[PDB]
Amino acid sequence: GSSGSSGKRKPVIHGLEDQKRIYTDWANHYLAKSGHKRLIRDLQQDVTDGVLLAQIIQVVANEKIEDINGCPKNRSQMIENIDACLNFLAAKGINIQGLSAEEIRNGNLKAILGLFFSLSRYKQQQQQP
Repeated sequence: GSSGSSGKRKPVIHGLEDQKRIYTDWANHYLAKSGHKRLIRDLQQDVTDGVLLAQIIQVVANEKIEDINGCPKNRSQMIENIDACLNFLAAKGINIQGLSAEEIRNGNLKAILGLFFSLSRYKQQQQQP
């Protein structure tokens, strides 16, 4: 459950744990908009298979990733998923260096956060005539 309205804006910090949310909403938007009932409950558990993760990228980016397993079963299979997303983003001009598909699969905040921290960038600053 995520809220979204136009109220008062004040200076406040969003610790690592706090960020996990901010991003969740940023993504969920791309999911719901595309008629996606299901939502992102645990950002750390929303990018462990790469499935739900790509469901957003392919949207915000408006592209399809054929390098996506689709149905992860093995501990490694899931990797390919997240991996494909990382390589797909890099080509778009998103700095992925430093991340680690493995870390993301485990649910390491520091990781997941880093992903949604760079991804959003790609979109931001997008003004075409």
